[PDB]
Amino acid sequence: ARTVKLLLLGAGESGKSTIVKQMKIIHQDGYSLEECLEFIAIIYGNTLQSILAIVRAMTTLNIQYGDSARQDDARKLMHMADTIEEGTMPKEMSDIIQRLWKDSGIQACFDRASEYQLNDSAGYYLSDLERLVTPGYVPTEQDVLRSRVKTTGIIETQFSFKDLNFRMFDVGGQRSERKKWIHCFEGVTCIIFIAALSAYDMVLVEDDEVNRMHESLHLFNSICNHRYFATTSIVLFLNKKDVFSEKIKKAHLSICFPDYNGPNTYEDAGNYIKVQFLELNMRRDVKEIYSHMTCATDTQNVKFVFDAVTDIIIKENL
Ligand SMILES: Nc1nc2c(ncn2[C@@H]2O[C@H](COP(=O)(O)OP(=O)(O)O)[C@@H](O)[C@H]2O)c(=O)[nH]1
Ligand code: ALF
Ligand SMILES: [Ca+2]
Repeated sequence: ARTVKLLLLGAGESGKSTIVKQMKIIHQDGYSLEECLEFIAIIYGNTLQSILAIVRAMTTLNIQYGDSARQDDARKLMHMADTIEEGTMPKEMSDIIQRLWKDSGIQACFDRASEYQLNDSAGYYLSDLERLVTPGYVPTEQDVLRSRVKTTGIIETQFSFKDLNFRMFDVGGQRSERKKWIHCFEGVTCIIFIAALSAYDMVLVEDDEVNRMHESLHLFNSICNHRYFATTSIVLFLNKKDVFSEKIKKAHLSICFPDYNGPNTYEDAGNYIKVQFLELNMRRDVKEIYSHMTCATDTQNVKFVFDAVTDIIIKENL
């Protein structure tokens, strides 16, 4: 019936494309077997890049292996890397990664992932390597949802829900991609801005001196107060709440906000972060921004949250 133009915005790796995958699962026909098979190479690539990053970090962070034998494994894994066909995972490689993942040194390095760049799904894939390499492996929906591919251009997702015809557009979030955003700012019905809660102790890939959350805060400030959005519903998704729940117990929020006095807890820290974003809206007197703590990889959560977003879009049309 009514056409709704939705824009998914946010900094690099915040979770935009994952929400898009969820729309296909929830509001379209989901993934076909053939579509799933196409993700094997992507998954094998992600898994390889993750362990490679952790291995590299061993040297970078000067962390020794638990068992010296792992050092040999690490080196031969490195040679295999530039030798194997991309997207593949030979048994010789899997056996090595398997042994490395179990190493205490590797684990200690894994825990220090915020000090270097590591795929969000590194732990997910590596801890489940046996299943992934089992001959005949076919990706599950969660495997597909956890996959990583940096996108840059604009992607349109169209679906019907509650009699509304959605035209959802997502774009890359890196600094280099933002210049072109303005071309998509016309006649927008709703903007979903995605910010990763767990980014508070992370630095940008574009500038290792810039805190990821400070970057998203700056970007949100620009977005929520933009001229083109005065009459558009804005919703904030504070994504990666699952990663955040674990992180908050180890990393102090003060890393990001030196002024924070509250307890480093999920509820407190989460609410404080939420306030930091929402306080940037200088049009609050005329427009309220709704926010949701989300886990883009969780279908039921995304299903729930998107249902609530459509309700807001519908209400705003009253
Ligand atoms: N654990 C977890 N991983 C997430 C979540 N949202 C996204 N990811 C993962 O983080 C990575 C980057 O997400 P992606 O959607 O590609 O980011 P985009 O660059 O903003 O499109 C992917 O590997 C996702 O599976 C989340 O809520 N929890
Ligand atoms: F910000 Al991206 F793929 F890294 F949309
Ligand atoms: Ca993307």
